[PDB]
Amino acid sequence: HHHHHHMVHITLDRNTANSWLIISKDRRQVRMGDTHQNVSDNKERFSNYPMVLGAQRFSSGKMYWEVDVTQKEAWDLGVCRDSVQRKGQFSLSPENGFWTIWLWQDSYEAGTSPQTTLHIQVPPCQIGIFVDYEAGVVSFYNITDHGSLIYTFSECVFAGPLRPFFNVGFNYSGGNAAPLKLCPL
Ligand SMILES: O=C1CN(Cc2ccccc2)CC(=O)N1
Repeated sequence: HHHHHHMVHITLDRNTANSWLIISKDRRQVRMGDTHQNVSDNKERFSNYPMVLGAQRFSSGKMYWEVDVTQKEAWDLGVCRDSVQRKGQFSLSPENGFWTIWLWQDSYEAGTSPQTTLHIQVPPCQIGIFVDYEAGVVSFYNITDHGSLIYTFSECVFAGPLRPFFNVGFNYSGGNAAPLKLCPL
């Protein structure tokens, strides 16, 4: 791909984070904490899952960023509407305002409803995410495999401002403690 020149500097929004997440000082890394991280509750925080939003809101244009997923067993990545549900149980789907892919139990899937199997020969250590607002496109790229395409959501109905979306996943196994990191431009 040749989307690198639309690179944007993403930072994480503390206020949206599940209360167990630890966001680095530079707001570029996030990981699962051992316990509750001693923050007050608020209506923005994702309550049920280890999720956080980027601070940036996009309503036009083309945007690109990259995320490091090295040594994780489980995670979700993509974009979502600013108005997505924060509290309780929900599925990641375009009907609920999410355009995402994930790793879970040694398989990669796109967050369609129902979910779509992805075909990845080279497990990625870094993921590229491209959003074309006007075109209604969200695409995912395997940076470890020379930028190969993972998945394209087309005919997207964003229906609002978009925010970068992250889920570090649970760490029931003791093998998923590693952070998500926003990679430098
Ligand atoms: O990885 C974990 C975290 N988990 C707490 C938790 C629940 C809901 C949302 C965020 C955090 C408990 C557990 O058993 N392991």
